[PDB]
Amino acid sequence: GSSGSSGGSKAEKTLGDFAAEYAKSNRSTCKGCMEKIEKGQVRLSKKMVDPEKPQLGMIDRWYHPGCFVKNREELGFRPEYSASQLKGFSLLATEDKEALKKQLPGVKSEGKRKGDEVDGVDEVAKKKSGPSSG
Ligand SMILES: [Zn+2]
Repeated sequence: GSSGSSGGSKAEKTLGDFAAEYAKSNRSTCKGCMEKIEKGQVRLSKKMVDPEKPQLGMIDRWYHPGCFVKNREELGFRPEYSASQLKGFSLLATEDKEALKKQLPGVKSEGKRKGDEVDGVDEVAKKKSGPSSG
């Protein structure tokens, strides 16, 4: 016996599958990092079916705002959808809102980048130690 979700939402231009709101309780746990979700800390959910538990079917998971971004592609979040389109965002506080906008700029062509690394640059003999045998 657990209080179920009331069937009666008011939205016209909002995405259902995607919803964001304050973590009412610290019961749920993220799967991207496998870490409990501290109460109060903003959180989001995505309507999808668990591959490990097909019996349940259409379920609702939860992932920290930071995980939602990193796994924005893996989860299946297209650029056509922004943070302002997250059920609840509008309700959230401006301060928090911007926090999500700065993370999910919506449409943007972001590409991977590479830097540099050491090749060797070995020098003449120097003072060092050595392993031991048996
Ligand atoms: Zn997480």
